Amino acid sequence: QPDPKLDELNKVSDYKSNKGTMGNVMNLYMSPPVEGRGVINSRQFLSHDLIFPIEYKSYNEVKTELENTELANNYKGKKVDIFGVPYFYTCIIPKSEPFGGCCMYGGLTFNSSENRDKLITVQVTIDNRQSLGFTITTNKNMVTIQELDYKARHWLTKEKKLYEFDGSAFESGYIKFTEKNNTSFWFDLFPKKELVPFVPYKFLNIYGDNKVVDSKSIKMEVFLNTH
Repeated sequence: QPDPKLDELNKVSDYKSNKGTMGNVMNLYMSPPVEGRGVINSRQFLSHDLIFPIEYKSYNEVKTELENTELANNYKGKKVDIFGVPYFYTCIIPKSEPFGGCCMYGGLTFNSSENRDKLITVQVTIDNRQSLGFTITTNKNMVTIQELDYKARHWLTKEKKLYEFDGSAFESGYIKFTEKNNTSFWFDLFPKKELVPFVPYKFLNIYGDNKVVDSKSIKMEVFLNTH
């Protein structure tokens, strides 16, 4: 909050104009997410990040960065589950011994006795005229905003061309979350025109706060504007 005005949202046309490739963002939301159940961090690089012995594609470790040290300590040494959007460009993970790797922001929740999936109906509104909707699922009662956001954008990218290689079927837009206590916040769905080359730690850092909500009550709304 408060809801943004058309003028303050990042523009798709402006990214291409600056020689930016929307495909970099498309790849983040179309590629599989890091997913793990019941794991404990093996070590740390910085005091506000945690390295996990979790496998992702050809990687055997994953480093997730948290907004600050206090947030990190809350999960450190504890058995947790992981769900996040990974990146490799600019990802630096020093070996435990004495380089390249897989990185991400937040995405942590505490591991418990797995138990019925929850379905969430994501509300989509285009140019305040057309209404659409789809559903996403998670087994977690307490789920990160990141898990929900990825699943939402993944569907919109695959089904509605939210992100294309050189643009979008839209010009601007944002996703809004509203919790049970009526509090809300949003995310601009597109990259700042200044982000060229695409630097993942300046786009995905919105997940560093590792915000966690109740999947059974959370509300999700997407607003998109055509050209």
